[PDB]
Amino acid sequence: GNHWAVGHLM
Repeated sequence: GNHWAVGHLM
């Protein structure tokens, strides 16, 4: 449910 940038970016 969370985003992607949260791990793919920051």
